Amino acid sequence: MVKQIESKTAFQEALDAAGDKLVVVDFSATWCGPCKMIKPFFHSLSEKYSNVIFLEVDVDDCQDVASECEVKCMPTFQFFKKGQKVGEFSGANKEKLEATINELV
Amino acid sequence: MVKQIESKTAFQEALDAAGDKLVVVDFSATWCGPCKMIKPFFHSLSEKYSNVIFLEVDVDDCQDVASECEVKCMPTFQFFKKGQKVGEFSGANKEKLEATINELV
Repeated sequence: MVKQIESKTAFQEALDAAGDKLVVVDFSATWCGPCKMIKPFFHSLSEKYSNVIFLEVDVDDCQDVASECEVKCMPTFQFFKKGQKVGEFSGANKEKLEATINELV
Repeated sequence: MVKQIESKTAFQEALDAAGDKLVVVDFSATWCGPCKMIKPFFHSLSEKYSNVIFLEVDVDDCQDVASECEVKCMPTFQFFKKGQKVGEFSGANKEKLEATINELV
């Protein structure tokens, strides 16, 4: 379902264990009200799509991974296929989230 | 110079002590590399303009004030005149920062 990332090691290895699957990462934070509003739809998507991997990084716990991926706005969704970043956008837009997933799967 | 805000009380009272002056607030965070890149220009502006008040809120310490002002991206600058928010933008753009200050002074 949604995998909670708590280190750079786990981020790196999960992208390595994903194989050829799409990985969608949600960069969220506690003070972000839109990030709270979209957490249930984010979790529903992981159950709807079994062949996509869904990760969550709270920028406050993983400030290193947050600076590396150059997160600007809350929430940000970055999309990875074989360790290459293939997409990214900011904002809690549910249609575009699922729309981009269906584009990169 | 740049006043460090560490509570909702200090945010509220500084906007109250500003009187009729412009207050520019910098919503920053530790993991934000652009927020680091623009901190010296932010501090230079407080010395250049003695008749404007310059505040800094780190969103990680003041998560309440951060949710209330509905901060989305790092950094955000919100502009206040007599407690009314008169402007806001996101991004570490130095010309627009100073350009908006000269517009609302």
